[PDB]
Amino acid sequence: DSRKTYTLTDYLKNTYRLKLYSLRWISDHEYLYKQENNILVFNAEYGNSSVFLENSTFDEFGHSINDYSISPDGQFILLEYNYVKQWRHSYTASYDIYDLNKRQLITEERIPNNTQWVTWSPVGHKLAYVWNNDIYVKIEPNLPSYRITWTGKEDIIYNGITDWVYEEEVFSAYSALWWSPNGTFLAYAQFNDTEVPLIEYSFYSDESLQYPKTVRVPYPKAGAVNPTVKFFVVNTDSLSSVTNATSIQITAPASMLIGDHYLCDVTWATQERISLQWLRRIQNYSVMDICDYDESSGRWNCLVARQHIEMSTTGWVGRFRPSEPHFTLDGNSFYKIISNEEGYRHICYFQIDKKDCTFITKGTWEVIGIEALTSDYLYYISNEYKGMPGGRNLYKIQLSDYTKVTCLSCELNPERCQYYSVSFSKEAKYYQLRCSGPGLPLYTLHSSVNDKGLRVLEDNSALDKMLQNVQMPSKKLDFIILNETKFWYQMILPPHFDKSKKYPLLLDVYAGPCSQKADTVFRLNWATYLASTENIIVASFDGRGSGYQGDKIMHAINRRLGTFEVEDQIEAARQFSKMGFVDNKRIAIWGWSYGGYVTSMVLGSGSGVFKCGIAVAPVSRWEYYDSVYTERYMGLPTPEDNLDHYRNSTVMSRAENFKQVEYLLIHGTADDNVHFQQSAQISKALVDVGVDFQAMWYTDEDHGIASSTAHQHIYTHMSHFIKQCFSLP
Amino acid sequence: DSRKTYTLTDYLKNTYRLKLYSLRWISDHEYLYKQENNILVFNAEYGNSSVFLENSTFDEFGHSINDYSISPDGQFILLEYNYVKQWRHSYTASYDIYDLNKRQLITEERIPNNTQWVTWSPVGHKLAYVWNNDIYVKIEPNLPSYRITWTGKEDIIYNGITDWVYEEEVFSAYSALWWSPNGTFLAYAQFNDTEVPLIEYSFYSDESLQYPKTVRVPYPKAGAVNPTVKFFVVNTDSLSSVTNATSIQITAPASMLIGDHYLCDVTWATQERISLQWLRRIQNYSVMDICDYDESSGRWNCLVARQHIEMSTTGWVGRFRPSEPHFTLDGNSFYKIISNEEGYRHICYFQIDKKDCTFITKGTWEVIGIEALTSDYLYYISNEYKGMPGGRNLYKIQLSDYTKVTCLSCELNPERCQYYSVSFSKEAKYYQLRCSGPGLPLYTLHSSVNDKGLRVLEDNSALDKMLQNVQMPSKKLDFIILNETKFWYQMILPPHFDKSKKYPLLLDVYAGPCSQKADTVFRLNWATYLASTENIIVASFDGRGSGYQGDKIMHAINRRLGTFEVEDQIEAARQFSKMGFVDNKRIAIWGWSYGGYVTSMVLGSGSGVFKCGIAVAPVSRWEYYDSVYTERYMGLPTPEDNLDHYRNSTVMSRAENFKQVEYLLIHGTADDNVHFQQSAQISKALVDVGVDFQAMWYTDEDHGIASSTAHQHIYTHMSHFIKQCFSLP
Ligand SMILES: O=C([C@@H]1C[C@H](N2CCN(c3cc(C(F)(F)F)nc4ccccc34)CC2)CN1)N1CCSC1
Ligand SMILES: O=C([C@@H]1C[C@H](N2CCN(c3cc(C(F)(F)F)nc4ccccc34)CC2)CN1)N1CCSC1
Ligand SMILES: *[C@@H]1O[C@H](CO)[C@@H](O[C@@H]2O[C@H](CO)[C@@H](O)[C@H](O)[C@H]2NC(C)=O)[C@H](O)[C@H]1NC(C)=O
Ligand SMILES: *[C@@H]1O[C@H](CO)[C@@H](O[C@@H]2O[C@H](CO)[C@@H](O)[C@H](O)[C@H]2NC(C)=O)[C@H](O)[C@H]1NC(C)=O
Ligand SMILES: *[C@@H]1O[C@H](CO)[C@@H](O[C@@H]2O[C@H](CO)[C@@H](O)[C@H](O)[C@H]2NC(C)=O)[C@H](O)[C@H]1NC(C)=O
Ligand SMILES: *[C@@H]1O[C@H](CO)[C@@H](O[C@@H]2O[C@H](CO)[C@@H](O)[C@H](O)[C@H]2NC(C)=O)[C@H](O)[C@H]1NC(C)=O
Ligand SMILES: *[C@@H]1O[C@H](CO)[C@@H](O[C@@H]2O[C@H](CO)[C@@H](O)[C@H](O)[C@H]2NC(C)=O)[C@H](O)[C@H]1NC(C)=O
Ligand SMILES: *[C@@H]1O[C@H](CO)[C@@H](O)[C@H](O)[C@H]1NC(C)=O
Ligand SMILES: *[C@@H]1O[C@H](CO)[C@@H](O)[C@H](O)[C@H]1NC(C)=O
Ligand SMILES: *[C@@H]1O[C@H](CO)[C@@H](O)[C@H](O)[C@H]1NC(C)=O
Ligand SMILES: *[C@@H]1O[C@H](CO)[C@@H](O)[C@H](O)[C@H]1NC(C)=O
Ligand SMILES: *[C@@H]1O[C@H](CO)[C@@H](O)[C@H](O)[C@H]1NC(C)=O
Ligand SMILES: *[C@@H]1O[C@H](CO)[C@@H](O)[C@H](O)[C@H]1NC(C)=O
Ligand SMILES: *[C@@H]1O[C@H](CO)[C@@H](O)[C@H](O)[C@H]1NC(C)=O
Repeated sequence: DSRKTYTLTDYLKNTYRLKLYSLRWISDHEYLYKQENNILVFNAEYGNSSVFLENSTFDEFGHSINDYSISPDGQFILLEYNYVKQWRHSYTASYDIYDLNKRQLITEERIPNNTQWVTWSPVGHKLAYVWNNDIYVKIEPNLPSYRITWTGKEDIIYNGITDWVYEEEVFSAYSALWWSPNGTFLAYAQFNDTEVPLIEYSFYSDESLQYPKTVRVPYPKAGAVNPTVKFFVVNTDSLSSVTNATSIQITAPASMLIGDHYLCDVTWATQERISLQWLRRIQNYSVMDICDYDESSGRWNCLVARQHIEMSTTGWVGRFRPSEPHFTLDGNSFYKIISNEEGYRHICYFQIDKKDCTFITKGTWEVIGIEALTSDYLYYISNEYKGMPGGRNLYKIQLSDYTKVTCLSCELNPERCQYYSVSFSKEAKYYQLRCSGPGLPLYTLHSSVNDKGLRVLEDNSALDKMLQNVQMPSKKLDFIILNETKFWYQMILPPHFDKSKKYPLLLDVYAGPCSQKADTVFRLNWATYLASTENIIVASFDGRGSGYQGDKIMHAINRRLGTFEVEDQIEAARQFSKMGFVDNKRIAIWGWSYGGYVTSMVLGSGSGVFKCGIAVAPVSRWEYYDSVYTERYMGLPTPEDNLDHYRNSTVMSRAENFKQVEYLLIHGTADDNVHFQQSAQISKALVDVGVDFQAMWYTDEDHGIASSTAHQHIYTHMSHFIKQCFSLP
Repeated sequence: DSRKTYTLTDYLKNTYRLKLYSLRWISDHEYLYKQENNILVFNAEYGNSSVFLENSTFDEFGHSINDYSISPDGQFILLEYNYVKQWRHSYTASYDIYDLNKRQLITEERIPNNTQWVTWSPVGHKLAYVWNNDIYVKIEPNLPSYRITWTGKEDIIYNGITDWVYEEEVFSAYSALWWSPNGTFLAYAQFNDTEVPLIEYSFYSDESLQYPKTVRVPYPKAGAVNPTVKFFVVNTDSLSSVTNATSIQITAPASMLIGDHYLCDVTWATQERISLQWLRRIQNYSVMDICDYDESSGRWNCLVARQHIEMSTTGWVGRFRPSEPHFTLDGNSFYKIISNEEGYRHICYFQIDKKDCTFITKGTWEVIGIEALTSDYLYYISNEYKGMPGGRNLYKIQLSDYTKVTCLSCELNPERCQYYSVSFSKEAKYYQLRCSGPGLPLYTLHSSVNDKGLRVLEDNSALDKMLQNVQMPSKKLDFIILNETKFWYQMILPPHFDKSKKYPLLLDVYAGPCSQKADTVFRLNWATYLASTENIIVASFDGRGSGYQGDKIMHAINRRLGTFEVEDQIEAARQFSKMGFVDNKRIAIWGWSYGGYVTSMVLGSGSGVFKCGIAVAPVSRWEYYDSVYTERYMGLPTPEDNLDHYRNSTVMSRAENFKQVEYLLIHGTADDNVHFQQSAQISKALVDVGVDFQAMWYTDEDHGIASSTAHQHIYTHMSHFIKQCFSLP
């Protein structure tokens, strides 16, 4: 073979680019798609298009447009510019509204600058936005706003938006407002961070900044004071009739009010029925209320006969939180993924006023998500196919006959496609399938009426051609047996892989609770280069604590982070040695985030298995990480709860053992998530026992170390480190 | 040669210690010397001693005693404990006073905890101390203290102590209190930092600290708002229990009050005469006031006819600040080191009420300091001897006949001893000479009347014996000529140095204004180990900007930091690389603090001379460093003054040029002096141009990186880096 390899520069410079097909459904029949900067509208049934918005229309706008969104009625477009990222989901921007009829910009009563969130109503063209921590509503795009809240206060009171921990850990979103289905009501949460302690760290900014700024963020670490929450619903139809429309509070159940709790789900069921899920700070007890608008009293009442309890004896509730309900049209019943009697997550069907649900799926595999629901069918994604927990397929279950389950994606191309997600049109008339591996991504359109393939949207044939002329690595996905249990692993294997030879191995680690690092996804990444160019086998293993394989495995680390998931990585590397193609003198380990923690714990174990390793932005001590995530698995760091294990599971306590390995420690100085503190404490502990190691800080980079320059820099630095570690002198 | 070399562990574990002889003169005849925790009193004439304080007298004290301070009359001893370090000189402590005649601790009216500064009066046993930024006086150690100031406010108003910049850059002391010679009056300064911006940075503390704390220090960077100053004198003999003490203000001269200024010297001339020097923020103009107490008015009057102006056309005033005056017994005249018409610093004799002074010394060499003054002789240290700038000897000049200058140390032992300092007894009847190289330190005692060498106090005989068992490096001190100017260098040369072999060379740099890195001092340091064990030549060079050779050289970098001192290091290395015994493929550079700046500027020069280098806590951009030091050399960073050169002299602008060198960048995260910011901006600039480098932060270490464990870790890591840089294929 004399083809070039996939090199570091190929990775860093995006030589071989995966083609996507990102569409946005605007109705049951049409979607928007961007072609040469034009936004086209496509007819799903026939595949024909027209130009929805010419790439030239905003040449003289005066700013770069970061994103857009069309009002559901297609009458207006929201233009987003001046994008300034905040945390993982949050950002601020400027907004203009463009009238698609008059084909003109709206110049009056503009959405203000530094707006924190904006959303169209689900029908028509009402807008709700949050600015300086208060909610505002515009019935019409050109008319004055109605103020909804007056309590907003920077870093203290948040109306309609989440604080740091709710954004990161509870909602995975910045917005905390929820329009009712036809847009009459606006529901929202209000967060109060008054007594939440602040994390503080320096931000250096451009070199022109003479004094560094101190960034200050309300952030509860494990066992600290949490934000408190309240929930309100306002009738937006009353706004133009009343001076100051009342926000009606819906209070949490008595079973939540006894202690610290969270609001963890808000889902509208009908025009006049809302469901809310609450979670106790000890995250093994959750309560769903189902609340009806009382038209005579103007209030929202939650009948206790409609209250649903969800609890767990072996772990926490949900994968990362209680699952969302999917209501039938009439709002009298719902489906929900919950853990069955054998510990497998399956769809349960509830009547809103009956406490026992009926499971509609079962087996030793799990439902991943419910994707659409029509009067006749529920569509869901699972890992059932071929008993492969790292595969994903779309299924269709007949609501009038649960024995009728059709796999819609399994057989479409079984060699190329074992991992699917899906995007349904507005009332599920059409669906886009996204195949993401093990072959090249493939995007296809389908009609729900007959489940017929309409067309291939994107097959990545250009890329397939380019890759022919490259010595690509291959991927092996398989399992090993420990204590009568299957544990899955993957290997990125060098091209021309020869089982008779001995290769250096890099164990690529995440291993957090419900993680999955062994799967059928096609990836072009650093491991691609390491296998292709450096002849390194890059392996990953899903041990105890990993997800999508039932609660027995997932909850094995309950209250005991930093134990089995760490040991099982070491055991995996031993098993890979036994396999006879691994150079036992050249086994390395690396990971980012939770993976940095595990890497560090492994390097500090004294196992003798690993020559060297790299931790990027690691957790080092559970008391340093946020409350919601940490306590879910660890409970509270108090003498009476779990303090002893909090104190027993730190990186720092294993400092002496790092004498036996080569360690590289890396962290961004402006990481708001895993604070630089965490690595600062590892380095100090290594200094204190006289261990030499390598270190790199990334000025002003956060948890993603994702700026273009820092990304290239970190992977270049890590490559040098691995090459040196593995070099035969 | 089977002798051991001087190893890294030898340096790190202090295997070979220099013996000292630290004495404290208590009168014209006697000194105190700490010996095995016992404090002995010695008679200078005979060399006999008695015990003044047994090592066991405080066996039952309950605390480890940091330090001792015996009152001038020998009646009391101040006991210092609970020492908590603050900045370079500042710290807080607790104090008890032990009555030497009652043989008991004083338990009534104790000095409070967290006392910031304490000092005995110069005669007797009064005390002045600062606590919570206010001054208190105790007339007797068991009596209630009088409160002198009431305006003390943390981080804002400082009475009798310095703020950060005055401590670091003006006074080199935390103390801002000055007793009159017999203790009648107590003069003090008051600093007001109201509008001085704060540097803020994180401190991580022990692992147990859940949230890092933010340190906030009022610290004026270049061009920022400076602290303001006021000066006061209080009569301590007329204090009342009933009414508040009255402090008399002495205001600065009009030529100072017109703009920003500093108080830079306070020196009592007589019991009733005090001199003050003030310096403009533009530090090329200073003025001395000489002020007399008016018994009639109780006021202090500074006659204009007694005002002395000192300015510079080529640079700033004084070496690091205007020099201190040395008054005669009657206070009617004084001697002061000032730059003469050739730019050489010599002793000038002033009459208090005449503008012209008379130079009493002259020549192409410099007086370093005035050490003692009697009616017949002034005693000073200079580098006159053998025309060697890096040598120091003690001289005396006959005040009746300036042609009569006698060297008192030059010929004592010219081979061993070329660098002296001196300590005189109260009326200059005796002196202790401290020889510090080129041979082993030698401490001797002398009587002034006929300059007899009375006795050897400490000759390091023991260490000499040990060192003969070790392959010690030698030192060459010599010069090169640049533009017909002599510039001095030193080389630490490996044992068995062979001029025909080729050695790698490490250039050890400081190169700050008035620095001197080429001298005759004997050192046991990191360089000793590099030469002795690793066979590396360690060179240092004193180029333009360096000290003790006149203003032509010293002021060559005026308004132009990061130019000629940087170029001259490159030029010296260039010249060294053309010597037969130097391997031009293995020349490295390193420096700390100002030396780290210069190392970085050199590595970023694109000279091609250096393979690698290490910068420890470097300055990177002059706008980040403090006002008093920076502006002394650079003026103000405004377009009207010197901003263009502030902007041209940064490390960050040279980032691209690092592509051809190996660089190690190191910095303590709690550096209050050269902020971590400075290195954070270097790393970000290197990342931005895609340059790979090595880095190390030191959690919670300051500018000295001097904790036992951090000191060992840094030197270990640097040694690995150099060894790797110098390893041959
Ligand atoms: O940053 C963090 C944590 C992780 C935590 N993540 C964990 C992964 N997580 C989730 C991942 C995925 C996947 F993958 F299926 F799509 N799906 C989710 C679906 C619903 C909710 C959460 C999901 C989203 C939130 C947020 N902060 N650290 C935790 C310890 S080390 C640093
Ligand atoms: O830390 C600093 C600066 C240096 C500055 N130093 C410079 C050296 N300096 C001085 C050194 C010496 C020597 F030599 F005779 F002993 N003697 C002095 C006699 C009187 C006053 C100052 C002196 C004491 C003050 C304090 N902060 N940086 C400057 C730029 S990089 C970091
Ligand atoms: C809309 O009604 C709210 C609710 O009463 C008003 O907010 C209150 O204002 C008073 C006085 O300023 C405060 O003491 C209360 O604490 C506020 N309550 C809340 C929930 O914010 C608000 O001012 C009204 N807006 C207008 C324009 O009248
Ligand atoms: C959206 O749903 C809301 C809530 O049901 C509707 O508002 C109600 O409309 C009915 C008319 O059939 C009235 O009986 C009630 O007085 C209304 N209730 C409230 C709270 O306003 C609303 O009409 C629906 N909107 C649209 C556009 O269909
Ligand atoms: C320390 O300095 C500040 C000025 O920096 C003084 O505060 C000023 O005092 C004047 C007169 O009383 C006021 O009119 C100003 O408003 C103050 N200025 C600022 C910026 O606050 C303060 O009095 C000084 N303190 C002492 C003890 O001298
Ligand atoms: C220290 O010197 C001061 C200042 O000269 C002395 O105080 C003066 O002493 C004279 C002579 O007795 C008095 O007449 C003056 O009125 C005093 N002046 C002031 C301002 O107090 C003081 O006595 C001396 N102290 C010692 C211990 O010698
Ligand atoms: C102190 O230094 C400043 C700055 O170099 C000198 O001010 C300069 O003086 C002349 C005019 O007399 C011009 O070259 C510049 O316009 C001035 N520069 C600035 C920045 O103002 C000043 O003369 C020096 N003082 C002394 C006594 O030498
Ligand atoms: C697609 O084709 C049909 C004609 O058969 C037409 O009615 C429809 O408007 C077209 N859609 C677009 C988006 O061009
Ligand atoms: C705009 O659209 C046309 C295709 O109709 C294309 O030629 C052009 O590249 C697009 N982008 C521009 C002009 O920036
Ligand atoms: C937020 O909580 C604090 C209690 O710590 C309370 O004083 C304050 O009024 C609350 N503000 C609200 C709910 O707007
Ligand atoms: C929730 O967790 C705590 C700690 O494990 C436990 O004491 C409590 O009983 C748990 N609840 C359930 C339902 O198991
Ligand atoms: C030293 O000896 C003399 C007598 O020769 C005596 O007066 C003096 O006190 C002694 N000094 C000390 C400090 O022991
Ligand atoms: C200093 O602290 C100790 C311990 O708290 C206390 O007992 C003592 O009285 C304090 N000293 C003074 C002078 O206040
Ligand atoms: C002295 O001055 C301070 C404030 O300036 C005052 O509080 C105190 O009472 C005064 N004491 C006397 C005795 O006048």
